[PDB]
Amino acid sequence: SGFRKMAFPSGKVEGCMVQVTCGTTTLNGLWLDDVVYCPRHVIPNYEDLLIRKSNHNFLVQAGNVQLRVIGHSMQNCVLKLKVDTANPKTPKYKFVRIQPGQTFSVLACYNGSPSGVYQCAMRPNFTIKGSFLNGSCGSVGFNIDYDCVSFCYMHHMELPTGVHAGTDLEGNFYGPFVDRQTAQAAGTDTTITVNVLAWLYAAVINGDRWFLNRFTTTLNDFNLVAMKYNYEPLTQDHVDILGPLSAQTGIAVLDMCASLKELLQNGMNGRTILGSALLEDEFTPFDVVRQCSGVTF
Amino acid sequence: SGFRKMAFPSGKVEGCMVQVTCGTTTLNGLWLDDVVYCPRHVICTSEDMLNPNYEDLLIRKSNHNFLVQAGNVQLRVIGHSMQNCVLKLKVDTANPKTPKYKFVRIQPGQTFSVLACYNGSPSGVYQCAMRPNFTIKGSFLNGSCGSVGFNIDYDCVSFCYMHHMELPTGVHAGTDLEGNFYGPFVDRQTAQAAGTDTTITVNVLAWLYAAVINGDRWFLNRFTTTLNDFNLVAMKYNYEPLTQDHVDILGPLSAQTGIAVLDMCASLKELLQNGMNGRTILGSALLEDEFTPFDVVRQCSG
Ligand SMILES: O=C1N(c2cncc3ccc(F)cc23)CC[C@]12COc1ccc(Cl)cc12
Ligand SMILES: O=C1N(c2cncc3ccc(F)cc23)CC[C@]12COc1ccc(Cl)cc12
Ligand SMILES: [Cl-]
Repeated sequence: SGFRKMAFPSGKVEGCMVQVTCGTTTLNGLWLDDVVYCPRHVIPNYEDLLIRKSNHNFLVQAGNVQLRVIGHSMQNCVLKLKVDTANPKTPKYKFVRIQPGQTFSVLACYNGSPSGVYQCAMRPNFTIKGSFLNGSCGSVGFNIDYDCVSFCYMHHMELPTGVHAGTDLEGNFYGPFVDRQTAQAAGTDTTITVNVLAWLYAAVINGDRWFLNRFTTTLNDFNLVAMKYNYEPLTQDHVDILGPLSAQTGIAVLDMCASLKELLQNGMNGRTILGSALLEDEFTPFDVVRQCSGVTF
Repeated sequence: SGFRKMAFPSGKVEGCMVQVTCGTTTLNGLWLDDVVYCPRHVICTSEDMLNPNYEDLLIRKSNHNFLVQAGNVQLRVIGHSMQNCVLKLKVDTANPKTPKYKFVRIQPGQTFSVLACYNGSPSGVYQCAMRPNFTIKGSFLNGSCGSVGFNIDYDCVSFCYMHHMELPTGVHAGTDLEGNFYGPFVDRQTAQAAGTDTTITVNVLAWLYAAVINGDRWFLNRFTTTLNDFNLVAMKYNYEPLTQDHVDILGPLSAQTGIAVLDMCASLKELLQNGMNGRTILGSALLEDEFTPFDVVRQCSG
């Protein structure tokens, strides 16, 4: 029993974190095989700024060992520093681009040293509600499937509302953001509906049923309600994905939608669900199944 | 900016997790140097659990009855001893991945990271607090026994908790790494229950200071309170008493934000009376009590 915001074990990623210094800027790098990946803002016309740099300008430190940079190239908003030594701790890995609503673990780092790990979600507005200070750039987001680390995020900046923006590991930004000091803002955010439903199923599995009702709804009627409360539309794919949780608890997906509609129109009336007075949207259907079954890595 | 429930990076602990099997029971062990630490109830059957005589059950076992697996390698048990509710299995190989470590016993209100494990394999990491009633609100299934709680301030791992059992309300009970239980619990299947729980007042105040540091002041008021008037009100909402130690501990956060501890206590009193009126504090509609004054200073900007 119990339901916590749980991150993946971070050890496979900890063994990849390095410190990257160029001039007065120090940030984090990800060392995989013989390449260190980091935000290109560590060095704007980035091609013009990069051509003026030599390999020895990039100081890379892995623990108490200085790695030697033997090459450098830019891919979108990520800088790839070729080093002479392959990381002996390189895990089995892939670079994957995630979709809004998907969750991942963040290993927050400062000076190439990991300080904490937390779980978060890519918001529908492409920002992440992270916890980062100056020096955290280059910190990464990931998931683990069996023994393979799927790197999905690299931290680049903080927006004026305190939320965060970054790229995939191929340097493509999530969201309409750019890596430069200019007027940028997070767009209006929405709630991840499929994730709220997954969390309601987790609450039922853990013994909370007060919000259940005898009613059902249609996808069309539910989506009219979701639009009114700034909730993302629910698709037939989302309904299909919630199939296993619907079969386990005996509550059809549109039956849980009628519970959610009632919660949106009436509130919680002083009650809580899994220790929360707000509807939680940062657990996917897969996260719920994984935590309620104890999958290991 | 931002404020998350943050766990310590788990790698140093992942390299210590092993699987311990005795008869039909399999659970997790912590391998440090040449010793594997695990709950002593690994020697029990489900029947034995009502009134187990651990000394009598242990004397009947030999070293080869304990199967210890570290990854795909079987370790050899060369000795065994019991210390309180923990079993210490001496092995013939020291863990080459043993980090710098200490065993620390924590007090209620302290936080720690839990590396939840099944069959000696880590499945996830989350942040917990030792509740005032000595239980933890964890997330554990059958097979999670032997999973550990820890803190990693600097490069040293301080092991503070080892998971032993789930109580009927879904909360969890365990020991320090010397095998002493937190609270009045026993590693027996007798009728046991968590006592009435209370809110960790010093942690709620720390979290209100975190909200002020992050730019939120809506909840502040023009009032102050004596410590005794604060405690008389707070006890009516099942909040733990605030002591002069707690007031002293909140000194640095008070100096940084310019809000006196007793002035923040007055704001807490008003929040308990009024509720949040549709507002949130650091993305939460409830008053959060699982961040210590030390956690706030560590995570927040100076
Ligand atoms: O947002 C930024 N940074 C921060 C990142 N994460 C949390 C931060 C928290 C506070 C802070 F002051 C800065 C933070 C540091 C660099 C910087 C400042 O200006 C930039 C412009 C463009 C780009 Cl790509 C990056 C940045
Ligand atoms: O609570 C217990 N266990 C569980 C632990 N953590 C989450 C569990 C979740 C579910 C579950 F069914 C068991 C869990 C497994 C062993 C067991 C069953 O009875 C006991 C009595 C005394 C002691 Cl010391 C231990 C136990
Ligand atoms: Cl303590």
